[PDB]
Amino acid sequence: SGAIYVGNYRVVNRHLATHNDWANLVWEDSSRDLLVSSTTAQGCDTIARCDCQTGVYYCSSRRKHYPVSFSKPSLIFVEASEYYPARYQSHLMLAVGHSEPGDCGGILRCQHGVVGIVSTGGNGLVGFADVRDLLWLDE
Ligand SMILES: NC(=O)[C@H]1CCCN(C(=O)Cc2ccnc(Cl)n2)C1
Ligand SMILES: [Zn+2]
Repeated sequence: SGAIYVGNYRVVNRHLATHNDWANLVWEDSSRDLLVSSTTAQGCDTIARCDCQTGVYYCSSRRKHYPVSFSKPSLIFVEASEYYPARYQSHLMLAVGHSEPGDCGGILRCQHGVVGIVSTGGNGLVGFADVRDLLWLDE
C-alpha cells in the first residue's frame, strides 16, 4: 500500500484505489496502473522533474529503503494477475530489488523529489510506475 499526496491530489496504484478514490476521480489509466483522486487537505509531497535513473525506494515487506538503478519509462509486458489481463504496461521502470504484491505503493525518490510508485515485481525485479511526466500534478 501507499500514495503520493501533492497539492490537492492523491496518486495511488489504480488496482488498489478505494471507493472514495473513484468517487473523487480526477484521472486514471489502466495501461499505467495509476489513479489520481482529489483531496480536501494540502499534500506533503513534491514531484521530481528530471531524468534521474538512480534513486531510493521504500520496501514495506522489509521495512527498509533500498538504493536502485532503474530503466527509463517504457512499455513492458506484464503477466495476467487477479487485477489485470496479460498486457503491456506503459511508463514502467524496472530495477533489481526485492518486492512482494503488498509492496505496491512504496515511493521511489531521487534528490529532486518523488519519481514514482512500486507497481510490479517478482524474481528479484521491482517495477515502478513513473509520475514525472504528469506536469499537471503541480499546476
Ligand atoms: N501493475 C500490475 O499489473 C500489477 C498488479 C498487481 C499484481 N502484479 C504484480 O506484479 C504483483 C507483485 C509481485 C511482486 N512484487 C510486486 Cl510489487 N507486485 C502486477
Ligand atoms: Zn532526479
